[PDB]
Amino acid sequence: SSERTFIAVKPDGVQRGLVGEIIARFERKGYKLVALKILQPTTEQAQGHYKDLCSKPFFPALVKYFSSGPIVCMVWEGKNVVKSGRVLLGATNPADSQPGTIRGDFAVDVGRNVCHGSDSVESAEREIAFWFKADEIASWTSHSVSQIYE
Amino acid sequence: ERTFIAVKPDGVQRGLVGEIIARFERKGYKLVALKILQPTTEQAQGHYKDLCSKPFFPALVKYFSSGPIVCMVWEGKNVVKSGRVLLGATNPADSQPGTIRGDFAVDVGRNVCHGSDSVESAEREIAFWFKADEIASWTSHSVSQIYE
Amino acid sequence: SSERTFIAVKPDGVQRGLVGEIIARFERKGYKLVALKILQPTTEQAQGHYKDLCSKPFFPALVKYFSSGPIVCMVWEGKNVVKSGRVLLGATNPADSQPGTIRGDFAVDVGRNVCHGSDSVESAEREIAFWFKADEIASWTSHSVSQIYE
Amino acid sequence: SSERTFIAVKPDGVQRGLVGEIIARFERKGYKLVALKILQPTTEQAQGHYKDLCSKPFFPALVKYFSSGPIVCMVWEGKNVVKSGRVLLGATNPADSQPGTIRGDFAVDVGRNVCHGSDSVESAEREIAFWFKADEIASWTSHSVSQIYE
Amino acid sequence: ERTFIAVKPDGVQRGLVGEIIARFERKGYKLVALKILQPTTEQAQGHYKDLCSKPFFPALVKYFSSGPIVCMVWEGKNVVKSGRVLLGATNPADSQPGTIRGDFAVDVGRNVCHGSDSVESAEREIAFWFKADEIASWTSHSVSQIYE
Ligand SMILES: Nc1ncnc2c1ncn2[C@@H]1O[C@H](COP(=O)(O)O)[C@@H](O)[C@H]1O
Ligand SMILES: Nc1ncnc2c1ncn2[C@@H]1O[C@H](COP(=O)(O)O)[C@@H](O)[C@H]1O
Ligand SMILES: Nc1ncnc2c1ncn2[C@@H]1O[C@H](COP(=O)(O)O)[C@@H](O)[C@H]1O
Ligand SMILES: Nc1ncnc2c1ncn2[C@@H]1O[C@H](COP(=O)(O)O)[C@@H](O)[C@H]1O
Ligand SMILES: Nc1ncnc2c1ncn2[C@@H]1O[C@H](COP(=O)(O)O)[C@@H](O)[C@H]1O
Repeated sequence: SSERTFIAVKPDGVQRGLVGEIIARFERKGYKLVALKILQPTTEQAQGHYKDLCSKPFFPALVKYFSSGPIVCMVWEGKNVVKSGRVLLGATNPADSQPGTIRGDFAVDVGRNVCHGSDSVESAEREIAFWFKADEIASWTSHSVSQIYE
Repeated sequence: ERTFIAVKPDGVQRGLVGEIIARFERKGYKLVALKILQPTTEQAQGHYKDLCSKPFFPALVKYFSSGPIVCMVWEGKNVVKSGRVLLGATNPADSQPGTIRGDFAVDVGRNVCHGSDSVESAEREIAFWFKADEIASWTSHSVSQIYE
Repeated sequence: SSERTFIAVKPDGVQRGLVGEIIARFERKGYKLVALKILQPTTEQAQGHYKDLCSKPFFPALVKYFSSGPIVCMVWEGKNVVKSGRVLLGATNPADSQPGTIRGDFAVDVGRNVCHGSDSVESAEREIAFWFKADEIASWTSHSVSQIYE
Repeated sequence: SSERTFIAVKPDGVQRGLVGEIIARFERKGYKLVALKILQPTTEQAQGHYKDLCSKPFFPALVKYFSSGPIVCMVWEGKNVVKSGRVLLGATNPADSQPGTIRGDFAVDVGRNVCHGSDSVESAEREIAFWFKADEIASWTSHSVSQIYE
Repeated sequence: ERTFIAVKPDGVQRGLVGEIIARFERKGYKLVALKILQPTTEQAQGHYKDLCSKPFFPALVKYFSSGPIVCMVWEGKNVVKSGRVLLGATNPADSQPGTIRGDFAVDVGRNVCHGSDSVESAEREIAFWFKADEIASWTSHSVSQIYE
């Protein structure tokens, strides 16, 4: 329940006006917003974010797109956020995603797949650590914590 | 790629035209043809040519012709496959919440909407329903946010 | 009572994927769809429709705007649809528009004001004669009439 | 003009899961997110922000409240965002608020009134300077600007 | 304060119950009682006491007893006045979008829902429709988020 995950609205998501929608679905799922900001990534911020993918053929086109406009970074906290965050976002390739998920409802191409979520806790610690200073992460208690968790 | 999508008479009656169009809009697809009309007997029959041997066929044809449908064409990369996924499984009883039939329907006989099963059936229903006259050619300002 | 009105989502409304949102609003209200099409207006159509105001300084830009891409035209039928239709759209200038109306929720610029409604009965017969083949207007009965009207 | 406004989800807004809904209304309206932040104000930030109200009797409860947990600060850019942002939000006192506005749909008590928007372009510049480093402010062009502004 | 809200027979037929309940929840008010019954004629007459003078009175009474309604009772500071602001003007033609009658209704004879005029009318409508032990006593875990 101390578990955190990192979520990003990619440039296509911000451009397309989906930021509110993505945040509302995490809110209503019962997860806690703990960090939040908007920036345009430099390409080195890009390369470092996608380290897991540096060896892939699509890596430069991805780094090029990710660094091309403002993204919104966010940190979410809760029992199982990482796994659920990924469930909420739907398959990485939209073509595989079910209606009801972010990509399922909103995306068509894996190059414009709207949003990003850490694939594991560990990646999450890394991506949280990479984008936010520890001074940037608020610490609070949801008044509904006990309506949501046992 | 293009697909034919229709809201059947039960969907028009139940005020779901706007909802189904919003989900195609919000998915990134591009609307290109549009109209509302009560099909004749003939039009129903001819529309469903591929199910003439089925036993539910005449109930089907009479139902499709009892009121307005709304026909549409949507244009996009994979619209046909993706249009069917949006609508949900044909028999609502197998449809997942999140889909049109999943949120909105109970009975395969009142399953709210129709979508072309393949590109060949798509080009045929489009041409069955629309004159070239009526199909708009335009470029969405958002193409580069949706496709690579 | 009557009565029919003409609604068009204009090129900015069509580009911003607001077509369904507008239709749903007239549906939830209880009104009846009777005609529907998507077309790019020719410059001459635009002028025919904005005819009453050929002598406006803004008219040439309107005309140019209104025919720069596809609009969605509609006909709605029911007691007091003309007035009640203008109410759903909100005031012509989006700055005077209350939230909850179409323009209130979606527009900023008169001139990029998302949608048009007939200003009166007379105007609605003029607009519906203009844009629609009268032998292509559905006539059907809503299974819910006695739920919507006394 | 293109003006900027500062909007702030207060602590009750955050606790009630209303951050997404609010952001989404500014998006659908056509305005542009330019800075975003989640932090718990200090007792000193709270006075700073509400400085021109220090004399009113509720100020101490206000200030305590405002600093009782996290807020979400934002900056929005667009022609009229200040006038419009107040309109979207609704009367400061929710009892005077109309359904359709944030306070109208969501709030009951002026002391728990969900969110805050600059009362003027003058005050927006004070609020924006106060909460955001000028480099916390993205600079970017929406792909839709021509659809929203004529 | 408490008020009485009823979704009328047109509101129920048209599936607006949830919509209506959700608008009260999101505002912050606390649901305290709830039932579906078809009103008897006597019950309709009784509820509509004050309006016995009106030429529309027999229509209303026939109508309000023609199907099930949904009765509710809501609690919170200022619910009586705010309940009615959420409903919209009594005549939908005067209603603004954003309100229940503004978004959903066209005709005053089918104005979807009812809310109490005043605290005395609410206290009256609540004893008429509800027995005292149909009325739950609880405390929202959010009471502090809504009231100072
Ligand atoms: N052009 C492309 N071809 C194939 N896969 C891609 C392409 N662009 C991006 N990807 C995917 O982008 C994902 C990167 O993580 P995420 O930020 O979750 O989208 C990878 O898992 C890739 O499969
Ligand atoms: N009464 C029925 N019993 C069984 N299947 C039906 C019945 N009515 C319609 N169908 C189905 O209707 C579908 C036709 O395509 P669509 O235009 O999507 O409805 C077929 O896949 C049939 O299985
Ligand atoms: N540049 C402009 N300046 C002022 N008013 C405009 C401008 N462009 C369009 N309009 C308005 O557009 C309206 C036309 O109505 P509609 O069919 O609803 O778009 C008129 O009432 C004008 O006031
Ligand atoms: N207890 C209270 N009584 C009256 N007004 C209040 C009270 N608490 C807060 N306010 C209002 O809070 C407003 C502050 O502006 P805003 O940041 O827009 O909420 C003031 O104008 C006051 O009207
Ligand atoms: N001509 C009419 N036909 C039916 N109902 C009417 C008519 N004129 C007014 N009403 C209203 O029907 C309403 C029903 O009350 P309410 O509980 O607010 O729905 C009354 O408040 C009357 O004002």
